[PDB]
Parts: sequence; structure tokens; C-alpha cells
Amino acid sequence: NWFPIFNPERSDKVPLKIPLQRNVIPSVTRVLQQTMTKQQVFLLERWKQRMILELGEDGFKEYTSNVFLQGKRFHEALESILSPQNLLKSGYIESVQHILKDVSGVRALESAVQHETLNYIGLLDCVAEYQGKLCVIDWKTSEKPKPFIQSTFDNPLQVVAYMGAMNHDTNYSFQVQCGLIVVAYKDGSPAHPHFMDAELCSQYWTKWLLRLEEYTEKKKNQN
DNA sequence: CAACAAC
Repeated sequence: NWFPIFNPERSDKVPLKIPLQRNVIPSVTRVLQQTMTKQQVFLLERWKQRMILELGEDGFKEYTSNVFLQGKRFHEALESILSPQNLLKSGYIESVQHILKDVSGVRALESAVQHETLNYIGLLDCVAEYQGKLCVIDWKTSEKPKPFIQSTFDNPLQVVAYMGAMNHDTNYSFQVQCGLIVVAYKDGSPAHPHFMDAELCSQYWTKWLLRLEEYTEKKKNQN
């Protein structure tokens, strides 16, 4: 019951600088967000200026908050739909009805992955079968249509980062060789599923590894 | 905390 502040088994009579693991092992989000191309940074900055001019500085902050909240709500609704036992009325949930009918055999939900040797961590949405094929599934709300996998920006990199980590994480006894990005729409129009077979996942894996090396090179130029 | 999105 008792927790001592001192440790009488020790004595009390270059300095140690022990790294904090959570600070030196990045999340997938952090790696991707800190290594965007100058062109993507430009497009996002030009869009943000247009939004601030249209909405005002506080209006844009509120827009940004609402985009995040809508996404979090969608994922909360999905977590309860995908688990064994007002949130479920949204247009996004309507958007993915035809996808959900092909999803089965859920094996992980909002579950931590850590790559033992590439030193990154993440939290995946979902591992489940889509039309019988076991997938890391990345569910995404989106304001604009994303009818091609190339319309999804870094989403395929997030998918393969989770696959590679999960496949080399001793907390998991199975491997996953396919990915799926599901883009859902607020007006209820049919969601776009972008399936990634093993070949396509291996192609994006190369690109993810480059982003991870860019992040690593960026952090040692900061030290 | 990560992921939650924006192009």
C-alpha cells in the first residue's frame, strides 16, 4: 500500500541525460506532418490564407475545430459499430453503409503498434476483413471527393506505416498484407474505398521509409 | 498522447 519517496537500498553521495522514449520515438502522424514536401506546405499555406480571408482568423480556428470534431465523432461511431457489444445518424455513417456490409472478422480496433527496429509507433483504426481480405483499414472523413487513391495525400503512407509496425510488433501474432482507405462524405453520398493489395502496399512502404529517414535526418540537424 | 483533417 505504501510508496516510499526514497530508496534506502541506494547511496545518496559527464551528467546523465537519459532520453525520454516518447520524445525520441515519433508517432506516424508526427513523422508525416513534419516531412511534407515544400509544394504541399505551399498549397496548405495558400489555402489557409484564403480561409482566413474568407472566414476571419477566429472563424478559421472554428472551422478547423469542427473538421477535427466531425472526424473524431465519425471514428467513435465506427468503433461502436465494429465492436462486438445520436452518433450513428450522421451522413458519414450513411456514406459507408455499402462498405460496412463487406467488413467482417474485426481483429483489432484503435490498437497500438510499434515497430521494434524502425523506432516509431502508431495507433491504427482497425484491422478487419474487407470482402474476405484482411486489411489495415484507414477511415477518413473528407469535405471534397477523393475518387482516386492519389487523391488521399499521405493516407496510403499512414496505412503502410501501421502494417509494417503491426507485422513487427510482438503484441500481434498474425500479419496483414493489404490496406484499405475509406473516404466518407458528410452528405451521405457513397464512400470511396481504395484497396491496396500487397504489391501496392510494398510500393508505398518505400515512400514511408523515405519519410522516416527524412524525419530522422531533420531531428539530428536539430541536435 | 495519437489521430482527428486541411491541399
